[PDB]
Amino acid sequence: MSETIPVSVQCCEGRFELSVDSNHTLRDVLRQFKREVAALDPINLEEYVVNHEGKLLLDDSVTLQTVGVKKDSVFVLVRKA
Repeated sequence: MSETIPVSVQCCEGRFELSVDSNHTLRDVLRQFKREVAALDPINLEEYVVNHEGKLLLDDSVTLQTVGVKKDSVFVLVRKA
Protein backbone atom coordinates (compact mmCIF):
# COMPACT_ATOMS: atom_id res chain seq x y z
CA MET A 1 0.00 0.00 0.00
CA SER A 2 2.69 2.48 -1.05
CA GLU A 3 1.51 3.36 -4.56
CA THR A 4 -2.27 3.26 -4.98
CA ILE A 5 -4.07 4.20 -8.19
CA PRO A 6 -7.86 4.75 -8.17
CA VAL A 7 -9.77 3.87 -11.34
CA SER A 8 -13.36 4.23 -12.54
CA VAL A 9 -15.27 1.97 -14.93
CA GLN A 10 -18.59 2.60 -16.68
CA CYS A 11 -21.08 -0.14 -17.57
CA CYS A 12 -24.47 -0.21 -19.28
CA GLU A 13 -25.74 -1.96 -16.15
CA GLY A 14 -24.12 0.48 -13.74
CA ARG A 15 -20.80 1.79 -12.45
CA PHE A 16 -17.87 0.01 -10.80
CA GLU A 17 -14.77 1.59 -9.26
CA LEU A 18 -11.58 -0.03 -7.95
CA SER A 19 -8.05 0.78 -6.79
CA VAL A 20 -4.88 -1.07 -7.77
CA ASP A 21 -1.14 -0.39 -7.87
CA SER A 22 0.42 0.35 -11.26
CA ASN A 23 3.12 -2.06 -12.42
CA HIS A 24 1.63 -4.70 -14.73
CA THR A 25 0.04 -4.30 -18.16
CA LEU A 26 -3.66 -3.76 -18.85
CA ARG A 27 -3.96 -7.55 -18.63
CA ASP A 28 -3.79 -7.07 -14.86
CA VAL A 29 -6.35 -4.26 -14.63
CA LEU A 30 -8.78 -6.11 -16.89
CA ARG A 31 -8.11 -9.41 -15.12
CA GLN A 32 -9.43 -7.99 -11.85
CA PHE A 33 -12.17 -5.84 -13.38
CA LYS A 34 -13.53 -8.79 -15.35
CA ARG A 35 -12.96 -11.08 -12.37
CA GLU A 36 -15.27 -8.87 -10.31
CA VAL A 37 -17.68 -7.73 -13.03
CA ALA A 38 -18.71 -11.39 -13.26
CA ALA A 39 -20.29 -10.95 -9.83
CA LEU A 40 -23.22 -9.06 -11.35
CA ASP A 41 -22.56 -9.70 -15.04
CA PRO A 42 -23.41 -13.32 -15.92
CA ILE A 43 -22.47 -12.83 -19.57
CA ASN A 44 -18.83 -13.22 -20.59
CA LEU A 45 -17.42 -9.72 -21.02
CA GLU A 46 -14.57 -11.34 -22.95
CA GLU A 47 -16.94 -11.28 -25.93
CA TYR A 48 -17.00 -7.48 -25.73
CA VAL A 49 -14.50 -4.63 -26.02
CA VAL A 50 -13.60 -2.03 -23.40
CA ASN A 51 -12.30 1.48 -24.05
CA HIS A 52 -9.68 3.04 -21.77
CA GLU A 53 -9.52 6.82 -21.43
CA GLY A 54 -11.88 7.20 -24.37
CA LYS A 55 -9.46 5.14 -26.45
CA LEU A 56 -10.05 1.63 -27.79
CA LEU A 57 -7.00 -0.59 -27.31
CA LEU A 58 -6.21 -3.68 -29.39
CA ASP A 59 -4.35 -5.82 -26.86
CA ASP A 60 -3.64 -5.76 -23.12
CA SER A 61 0.15 -5.71 -23.44
CA VAL A 62 0.38 -1.96 -22.86
CA THR A 63 0.41 -0.55 -19.33
CA LEU A 64 -2.03 2.00 -17.90
CA GLN A 65 0.56 4.73 -18.40
CA THR A 66 1.64 3.34 -21.77
CA VAL A 67 -1.86 4.01 -23.09
CA GLY A 68 -1.86 7.50 -21.61
CA VAL A 69 -4.40 6.96 -18.85
CA LYS A 70 -4.79 9.78 -16.33
CA LYS A 71 -4.96 9.60 -12.53
CA ASP A 72 -8.74 9.27 -12.67
CA SER A 73 -8.53 6.54 -15.30
CA VAL A 74 -11.99 6.21 -16.86
CA PHE A 75 -12.86 3.21 -19.02
CA VAL A 76 -16.22 2.29 -20.55
CA LEU A 77 -17.39 -1.19 -21.53
CA VAL A 78 -19.75 -1.92 -24.43
CA ARG A 79 -20.99 -5.06 -26.19
CA LYS A 80 -19.71 -5.31 -29.76
CA ALA A 81 -21.88 -8.29 -30.69
